[PDB]
Amino acid sequence: ADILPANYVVKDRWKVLKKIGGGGFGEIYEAMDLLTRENVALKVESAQQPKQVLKMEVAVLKKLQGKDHVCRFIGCGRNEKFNYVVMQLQGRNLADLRRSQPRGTFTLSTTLRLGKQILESIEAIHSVGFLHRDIKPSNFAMGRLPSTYRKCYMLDFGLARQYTNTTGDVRPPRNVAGFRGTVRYASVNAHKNREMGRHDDLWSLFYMLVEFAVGQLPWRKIKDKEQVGMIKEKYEHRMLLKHMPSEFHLFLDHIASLDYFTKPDYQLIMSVFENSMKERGIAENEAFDWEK
Ligand SMILES: COC(=O)c1cc(Nc2ncnc3[nH]ccc23)ccc1Br
Repeated sequence: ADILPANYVVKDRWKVLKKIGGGGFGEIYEAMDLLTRENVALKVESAQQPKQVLKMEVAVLKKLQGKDHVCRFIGCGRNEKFNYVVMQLQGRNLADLRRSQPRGTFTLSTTLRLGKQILESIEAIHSVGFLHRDIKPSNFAMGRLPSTYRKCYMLDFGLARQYTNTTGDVRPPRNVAGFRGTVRYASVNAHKNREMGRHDDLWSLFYMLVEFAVGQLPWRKIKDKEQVGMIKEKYEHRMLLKHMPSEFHLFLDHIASLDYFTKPDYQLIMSVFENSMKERGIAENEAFDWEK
């Protein structure tokens, strides 16, 4: 059963309309804001749940206000039954949009333009001293307004972790860290139980764009964490570039050379996407595949 029934009113302000998803770490609802009249997104987690992600969600979301590709923060609170975060509601997510494609693939035009936007998201979260650690298509969605439908947003921050400390320096990595995020888009370092860094969020971006353009990843059907890790360790990553723009070699070589300590060259990755667009006559004003 759902944590919240339909028509439930959170803090005499947010009326639950329907459940829109969730799964692991909690549930997400569409709610009507009775004070603003705006349809909002409401994230709730049981107060008797062992892992409490919503405190992190709020901290990162607050830090990212003013930045592009982030939901506006509406409110938050906690009671004896559940914890909640209220934020700007968006349109369809990228995993849903990709699955709705005829061949489950996007065009290089959509792939490259989403890549630019997701990369700007990653750069922004890293700029406030946090790692995302759960970069996947279902964590990104297009806007639902006429002024936002072409903009891509980073939806969740539950598995995020501060990599900087109080003084603005990079904190020492732990000798071991428990696996965080999706199994499909996790880097080989995450599979090895190593402390995740900025480069690991760029590995997830790399895998996601290959899946966008090709429609699948070699380890698509394998659910076992260890088995996927062995495939990724053994798999010659150059093979993933077979149907990708040629500048993607530069992207793969860059991330493969990084570690926890080294700041990524975000501009190098951006130039890969920009050159892959200009060399194909791809315009920034083009329509996305779902608009076709
Ligand atoms: C893992 O994420 C999902 O599966 C999922 C997430 C959302 N999340 C959102 N959907 C729409 N607007 C949102 N704002 C903040 C979060 C959010 C909605 C539906 C699914 Br189906």
